[PDB]
Amino acid sequence: MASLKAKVLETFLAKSRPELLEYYIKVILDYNTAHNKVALSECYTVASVAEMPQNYRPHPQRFTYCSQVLGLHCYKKGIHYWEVELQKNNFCGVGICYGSMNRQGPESRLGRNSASWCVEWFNTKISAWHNNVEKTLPSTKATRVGVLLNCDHGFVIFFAVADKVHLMYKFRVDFTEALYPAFWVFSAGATLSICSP
Ligand SMILES: *CC(=O)N1CCCN(C(=O)c2ccc(-c3ccccc3)c(C)c2)CC1
Repeated sequence: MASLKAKVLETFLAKSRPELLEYYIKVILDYNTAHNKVALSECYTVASVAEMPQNYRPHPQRFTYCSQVLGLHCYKKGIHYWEVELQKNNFCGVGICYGSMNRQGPESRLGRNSASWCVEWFNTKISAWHNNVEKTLPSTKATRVGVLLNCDHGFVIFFAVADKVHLMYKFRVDFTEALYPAFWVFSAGATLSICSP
């Protein structure tokens, strides 16, 4: 149903922030996945860089190579929106990934494998990543990203969220398994906050 999928994508690309909030889902960070450099706070809604490594209990799902963390729930059907506040001028990333993504080694890095899609702030520049292919984006003064995941018609949209929403990047994928919200923090004081609007 290519025509219907294209129309739906066009509709969501043009939605305002109030309209995106109609698809809001509450995302919670999953302690079992957090790398030891990722500190969690505020009832698991805030991820920040720990200056010293923590000593989290071993778990097969825990990231051991990249300082990343996933949401608690995955999505295989429906439409989902969530927003992440970021501290400005930091190395960090917001994305989505399949549960089957590796949790160990360089293959676990968001956007550097076939199983994940993200936008990333890296050396004050903004890029979109999937399958180890980088796309440079124009800078934004927004300190908030909105992720619109449409499982039913196969796309994810990353919005820069300010007084209005602006497109950062989108991907069309016929997703093959459920998706987790995914997060990367690296620079000192980098912080990703799942907002409650
Ligand atoms: C994916 C991840 O978080 N890792 C842990 C951190 C180090 N690492 C890197 O691959 C990595 C090396 C160098 C930089 C960097 C720092 C400052 C300027 C430019 C690049 C980064 C951001 C990551 C292994 C995996």
